[PDB]
Amino acid sequence: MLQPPFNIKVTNITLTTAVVTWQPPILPIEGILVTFGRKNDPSDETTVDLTSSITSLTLTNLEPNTTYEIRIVARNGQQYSPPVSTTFTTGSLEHHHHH
Amino acid sequence: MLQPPFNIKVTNITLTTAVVTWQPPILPIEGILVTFGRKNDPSDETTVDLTSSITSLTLTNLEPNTTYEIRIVARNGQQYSPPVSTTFTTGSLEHHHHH
Amino acid sequence: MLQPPFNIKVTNITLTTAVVTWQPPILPIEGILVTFGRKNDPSDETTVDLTSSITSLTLTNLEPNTTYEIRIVARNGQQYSPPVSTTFTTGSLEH
Amino acid sequence: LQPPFNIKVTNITLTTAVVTWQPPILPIEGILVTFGRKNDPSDETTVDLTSSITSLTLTNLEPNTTYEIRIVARNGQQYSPPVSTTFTTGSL
Amino acid sequence: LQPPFNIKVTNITLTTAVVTWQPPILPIEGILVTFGRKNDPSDETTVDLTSSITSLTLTNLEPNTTYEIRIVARNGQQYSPPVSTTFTTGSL
Amino acid sequence: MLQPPFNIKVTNITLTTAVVTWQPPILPIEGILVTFGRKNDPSDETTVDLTSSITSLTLTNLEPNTTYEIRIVARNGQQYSPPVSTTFTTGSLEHHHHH
Amino acid sequence: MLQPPFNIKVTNITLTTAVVTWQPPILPIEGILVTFGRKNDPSDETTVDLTSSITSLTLTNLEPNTTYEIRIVARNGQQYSPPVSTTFTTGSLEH
Amino acid sequence: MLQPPFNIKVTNITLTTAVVTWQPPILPIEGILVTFGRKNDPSDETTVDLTSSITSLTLTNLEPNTTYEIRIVARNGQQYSPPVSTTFTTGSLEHHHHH
Amino acid sequence: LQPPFNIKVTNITLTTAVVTWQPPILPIEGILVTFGRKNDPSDETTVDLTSSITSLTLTNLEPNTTYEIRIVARNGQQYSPPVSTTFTTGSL
Repeated sequence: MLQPPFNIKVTNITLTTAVVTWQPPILPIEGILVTFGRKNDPSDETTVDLTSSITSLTLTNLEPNTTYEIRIVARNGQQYSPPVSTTFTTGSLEHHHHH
Repeated sequence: MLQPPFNIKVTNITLTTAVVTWQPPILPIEGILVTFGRKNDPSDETTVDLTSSITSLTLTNLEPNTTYEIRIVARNGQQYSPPVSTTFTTGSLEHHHHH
Repeated sequence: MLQPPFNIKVTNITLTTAVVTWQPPILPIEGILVTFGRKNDPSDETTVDLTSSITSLTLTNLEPNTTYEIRIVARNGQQYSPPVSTTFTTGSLEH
Repeated sequence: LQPPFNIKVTNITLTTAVVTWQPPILPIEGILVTFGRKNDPSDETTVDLTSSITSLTLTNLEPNTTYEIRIVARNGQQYSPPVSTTFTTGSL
Repeated sequence: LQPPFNIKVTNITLTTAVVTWQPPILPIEGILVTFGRKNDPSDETTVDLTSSITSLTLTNLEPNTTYEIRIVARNGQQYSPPVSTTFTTGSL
Repeated sequence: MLQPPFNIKVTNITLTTAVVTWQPPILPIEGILVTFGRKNDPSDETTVDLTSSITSLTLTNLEPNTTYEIRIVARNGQQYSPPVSTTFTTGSLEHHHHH
Repeated sequence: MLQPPFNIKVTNITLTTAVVTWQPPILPIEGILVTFGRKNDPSDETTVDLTSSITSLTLTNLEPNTTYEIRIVARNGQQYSPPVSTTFTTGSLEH
Repeated sequence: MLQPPFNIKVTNITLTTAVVTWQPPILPIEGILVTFGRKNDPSDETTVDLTSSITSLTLTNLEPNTTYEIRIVARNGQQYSPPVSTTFTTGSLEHHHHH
Repeated sequence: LQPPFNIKVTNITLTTAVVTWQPPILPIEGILVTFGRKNDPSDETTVDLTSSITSLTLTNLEPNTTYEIRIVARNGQQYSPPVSTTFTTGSL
């Protein structure tokens, strides 16, 4: 099997954003595929294709006090490695909205 | 990137069996991966790892009047080539069964 | 102690080609190991792991007028049936 | 059709750089980020991202070298004029 | 309960012989092998083996003598009919 | 003091079978005990009781790329000679299993 | 005759990753040899020489569902403590 | 010249311990050299030679409120790549000690 | 003075057994190993070894018999309390 990305980390979690970083495999690979979206929600899922030379992404437009799930895969040609993933929840509001 | 196998051809289709045969990519390779199952079910899938000197497989124990898909990919080093695929449907029961 | 395959037949033998066919075991199994290579050479062997849903293979790139042996072993869990064999010889060059 | 702006490059090291940019001001179908040696039009790597992404960490760059980043916003077939910046990696 | 088949006595010399057999179609918890001079009931020996063993080499046989080998499969209580073969050792 | 069997030799090793052969001690004995199984394992051990007439066995149902230990003991009356043993490893696969 | 390390623990085991941790010897030493490789393979082994000021390593690029062994030896002058061991197994592939 | 290791990152800093983790250069290499010690003393230095498949070290027995520097270099053939380095300072004693 | 620990009796057969142990936390100038039938004081043998030896194989044991093994560390004059384990040989 193709070696996967490892040590995935979601940092600087705010109300609507998050910083995702990971470590690519030891072997040369042609791409990385980062997939994210609401955890308990299949449909909502965005996928990004990157050169293995990118090790971090900052996400915005996330919804508050919501649980997300990120999945990262290495790609070499058309062979894909098992994913490496994690879940995280965005911060929430303690004071209420308008009127 | 890696050149894929080609000229996939399903032959001698009956009620429960099919003959699959293809051509390995011209460049030397470490293996050929054949995947098959109901086109109607990503779960129902089997993938075999063959030498490149095997160019044909006879599939038995297939369900009558069912539609199947075959994916054939080549692998070398740590790369899979894109797949060459095709679909076919098994023969059917003209006259009816027993009692 | 594990159900074996049987009735291995080799047909349509040409100069460098051969069709191999067999009968899956009576009891269900998880896989089937098919090994082949020159009979003379204990170090030539090539093995592929298949399922019982596959009962035939076409071998190519063989050498002319050579004797090959095929061995099939069925596997289930960590159990392996006693090997079943047969040998055949590819055709010879005319000129 | 506008592009991003305020493109900042940071934590520049011998071989890596954090690229950040402020999204335009129009619901767009993402952007394209291209980077490569500035003194070499042959070396160009492109990535296609949705609007939601505002930063990337670039690696495998060469020391004491000048790189150029061109970001373009797309909407199917309508590309905005590119925004660009150039920076140089740390030196020995 | 199916017995072994294709019993074969190979590499026969003046005092030794190789015995091999193909295990049954159905799994078996064990096998009993018996051998001795065909024309003699007193001289007869048997060994119980695991079905995973498929060949055995006999030594110290008498020259130019005919021997019979019987093999039976078992599952503790159930046995199968025997499978037999006979052979003769070299003479000079 | 009861001379043990000797010159034990494992030959014809394959993915799942192996041939074992030896020589009985010089003086007659009541039986020969051949015990075999995975080396790194106590639960897995098969003992077979032979007549000193037998000098070889062909073992099947061996796991691929696995290390095995074989011990042979001579028994006369209630006495047992120290065992003579050897180790070997079955051949291994180069192509993968299926899915 | 030389003080040994101990309490080797392996945590955060993934498909190809593993965190190894240990306790340096009671008496001071000059170095610590940490060896690792597949347990099955006596010829796989990889060794690094560390100091007692380091008590943990993260191994990567391992193979899935495989059993590895770690051995640690403390050295001082030309003396080497008796090896301390532990084994662990990387996770298995789902699909 | 040789591409250096990158994304050096010190983490989990306490009074006496620190976690160091980095990314090996993409090209195959024979080794990674990690050097650490008080930034305040070129004499106080330790250099370990690691496989490139080790991407993290936990340093213990560090002095409280001290500033340290880490240099990570890659070596291949008979070349060392330039170093990737960073500094950090251990935590400190808030309340006072014993008597 | 700390004794060895984790005494383990491995590969037990009809007449042999493998004995291994993990040397102490503190260095020791030597080790004394004793073994013999558990229910018998007359039958008992001891060997003095260098602490660098960690395993030993016993042969000529009696079948289906229980044995006890004691190990003690020393520094010429000081010894440590013993560490013990017992095992039984195969039977048939």
